[PDB]
Amino acid sequence: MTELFIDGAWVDGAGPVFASRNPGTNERVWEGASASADDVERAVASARRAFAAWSALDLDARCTIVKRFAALLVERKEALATMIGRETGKPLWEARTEVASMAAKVDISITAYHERTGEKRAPMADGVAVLRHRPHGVVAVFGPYNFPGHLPNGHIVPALIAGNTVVFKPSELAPGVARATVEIWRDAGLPAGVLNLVQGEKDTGVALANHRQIDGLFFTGSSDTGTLLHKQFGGRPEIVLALEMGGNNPLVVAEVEDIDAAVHHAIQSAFLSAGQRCTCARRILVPRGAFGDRFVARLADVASKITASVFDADPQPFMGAVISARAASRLVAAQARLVGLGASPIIEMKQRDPALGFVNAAILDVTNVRELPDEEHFGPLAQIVRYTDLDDAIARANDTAFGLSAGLLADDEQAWHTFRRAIRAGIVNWNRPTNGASSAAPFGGAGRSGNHRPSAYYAADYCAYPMASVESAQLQMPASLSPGLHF
Amino acid sequence: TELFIDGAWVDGAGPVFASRNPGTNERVWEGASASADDVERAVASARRAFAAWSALDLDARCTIVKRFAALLVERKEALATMIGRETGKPLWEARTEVASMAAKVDISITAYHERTGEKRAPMADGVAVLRHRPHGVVAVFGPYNFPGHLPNGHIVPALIAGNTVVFKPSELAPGVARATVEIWRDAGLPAGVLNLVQGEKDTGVALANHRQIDGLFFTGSSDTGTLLHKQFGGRPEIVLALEMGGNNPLVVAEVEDIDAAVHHAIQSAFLSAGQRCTCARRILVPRGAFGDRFVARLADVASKITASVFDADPQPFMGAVISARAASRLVAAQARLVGLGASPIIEMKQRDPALGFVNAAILDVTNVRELPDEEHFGPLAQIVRYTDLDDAIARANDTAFGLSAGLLADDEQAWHTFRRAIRAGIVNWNRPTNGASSAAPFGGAGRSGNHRPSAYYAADYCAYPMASVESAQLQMPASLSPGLHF
Ligand SMILES: [Ca+2]
Ligand SMILES: [Ca+2]
Ligand SMILES: [Cl-]
Ligand SMILES: [Cl-]
Repeated sequence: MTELFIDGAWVDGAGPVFASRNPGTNERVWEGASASADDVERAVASARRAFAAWSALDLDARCTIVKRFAALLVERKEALATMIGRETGKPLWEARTEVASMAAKVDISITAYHERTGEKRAPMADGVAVLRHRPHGVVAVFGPYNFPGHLPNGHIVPALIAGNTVVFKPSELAPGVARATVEIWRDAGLPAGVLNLVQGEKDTGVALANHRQIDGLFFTGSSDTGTLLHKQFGGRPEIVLALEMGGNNPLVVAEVEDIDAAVHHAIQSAFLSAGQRCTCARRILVPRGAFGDRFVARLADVASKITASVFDADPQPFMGAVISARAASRLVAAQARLVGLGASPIIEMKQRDPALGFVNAAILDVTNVRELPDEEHFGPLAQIVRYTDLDDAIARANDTAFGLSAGLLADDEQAWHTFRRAIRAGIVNWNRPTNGASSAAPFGGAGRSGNHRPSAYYAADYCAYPMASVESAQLQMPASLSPGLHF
Repeated sequence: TELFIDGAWVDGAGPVFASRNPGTNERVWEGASASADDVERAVASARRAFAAWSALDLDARCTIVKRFAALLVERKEALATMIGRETGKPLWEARTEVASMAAKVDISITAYHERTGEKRAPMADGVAVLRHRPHGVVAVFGPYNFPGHLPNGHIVPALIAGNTVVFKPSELAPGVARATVEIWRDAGLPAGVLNLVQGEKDTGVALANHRQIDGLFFTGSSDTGTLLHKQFGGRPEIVLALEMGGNNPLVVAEVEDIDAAVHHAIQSAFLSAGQRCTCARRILVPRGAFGDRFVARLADVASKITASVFDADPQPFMGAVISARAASRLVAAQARLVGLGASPIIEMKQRDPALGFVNAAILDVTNVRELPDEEHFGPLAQIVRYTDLDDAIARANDTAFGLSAGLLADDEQAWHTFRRAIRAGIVNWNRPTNGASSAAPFGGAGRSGNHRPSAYYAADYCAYPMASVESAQLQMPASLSPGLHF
């Protein structure tokens, strides 16, 4: 079928055909022609044409549309959740929560727009000071596979509210989800050209990123890809880049009474979404000694009972297959590399079937690795690091160029204050999973995890620029003139 | 001893340089610059001081910056005098630059609380907490046009947030920077929190290439800022704030009060001898009788503008430009444009080849087929004659820059059309283009910035948000996610 959405219509792409496969069954989910360079040109040209009339609308007219989109997401939740499940492996129970996050994004983004990029007037001596915020123009949005609905929506909704038009390039691993999402935008009444969908693989991505008529590029993906993008835009400060990248996130465990609650939060942190959330814990730092040993044993016990199954299994699994058979193979390979370097498995990762994305929830003790690779997380291979005192835990925690999330499990509030003041990261929790977050707070990694353009609540900030005016309805001479002015 | 490192004045190891009053050519400041090793020591000192400074109570940091503001007001005449001597700026105007430096403080405190404050709110599983953290050591590169106010616009908010600073001033305004740093010292800034590396190109390169700075906050030309941007490509982890120049249009439309329009045009084009970042480079004036009368009145008044030494009695409207070389460069730019078919209305001359004095000049560029899109640096105002408001708007927007713009027009409808279409960060109606509220964001679009607006929004690049969910009581949830077995 027609798979590109350009200028208000589904059109056929000119580029090579590709497919997505359900990592749990290997059944094809989506298959279609990609967007060639010319298709991308048409998509951008369409966004550019539509921008004048979209940005010229009243704010409330744009808001009415995004709110309609939210209401349709709720109505069509099960179907969209099912597509996310089928295509990416994410369990149906979790997929539903992603859709709920997509809908909830709208009202939060309207509130953020008014808070961060609103409109204000104040008297001043020679007029009225007026602050407005204006959209940049055409923005490219690059989507990921881990939250193929929620994370692109976190760029798209604030971008649209502000009055930008959009060219959306979804991950090649979640084109079906993107199609289903664009369908709902269309039914919500979004005008022709305001959102354009270019499905594709690396060539489609490269063509969009290299286009000279885009005003911004909002990216969610790996630090390696994000960094290359950043390099590619060096010397073009006029393009706004928002790069939301990955991490090497630490979870520090210290003395707690409720050891099972700590284990629970560590399990959520390491293995929710099969370890594929940007904020998942890659390193779990646990003290040497008797308490630390009890924690590891209890963590291994519960983790060994983690069920990994097809997305619509009954009973529902905690996690699904990772995004692909290829990713599962890379994780196993990553474990073998670390074992090469002296790591010792607690729960060894195995890929159940080379054709599928199933790998078990795994725990690798990396304490004896001399120079621990500082590498981005992409699956449920938890690294245990044994430490001495809290100061040692903190130094280890911070031993990374990344800085997305971090957490502390501890009853001692004083350990929290020490930890939180020393740790360098954008999302930092106490006695919660590292993947816990307020939907109404900013979300931005430090170091290589970002480019100081936090998203979520602060997405507004990169979706519009301030335009400050002094307005004087009456033109008037000043009563007294600067020296040297003779009228 | 002209470098300020770890709370003391120390000798630089780099080559000696000097600043000169562009009005008389008399030397104003002279001293040894900071070598690569000197810059290393300054950064190390800022790094040493960071932990105790960031850990200090916000109220204690604010006390010190408010004392700085109070001392600026106390010592206004001396600091204004140094700005005037060194850069040519008339004393009357230099006084106002010091006033803006002082006003920056209370506004930056308010901005910190509003944009980078602290919030707490209930959540199902604990308390959502929003804090903001400083980056660490930040390099600040100063310009010559506002050699006190524009660096202060980075330094004040950076310090409030808890960053430490290494300040590299324009080599054309080292004395102003020394005088400012002496006031910071008297304000009680702790040792190492602010460090001063005076110098020329090599000093600036060593600081910008330092791998242990966390941010670089720059005010200067688009050419230099863009080269810095390129230098950081591939290093997204470093916060760059680039406040660059413009090719700012002022559109004139039908007004009854032609003299007021001319006044605002004069202020826009010639205040600070055209060297404000927000000064009008192009004045767009309609064809026809009204526009002809405006141009005639503009030329009549502009012809009587006086440029003189900073301390002249009577005071001049404007001074020399920053250097004899910059003066020479403006007259050459005029000749280039005349070669492309421009015609002088008031021709620019350089008074004396050893001095920075040029007159307030007006050049008709309407006949230039391909008008160069270049960043402004002096009092050479370009007249462009247009047809209707849509044509003025198209021409106004015909630039890769986007710092300021203005409309002079009685009709509110013309304003509505104008402001909805113009692409710029500072856009005024019936005011000079260098009109600004001190309490508003200040950031240019296109090549005029990198979407890190300063002034009120400087707070945003001086601290990063850290968002937390805190549950002081650790607990299992109500019901477990599926597939969890305890
Ligand atoms: Ca680091
Ligand atoms: Ca432009
Ligand atoms: Cl803190
Ligand atoms: Cl507007």
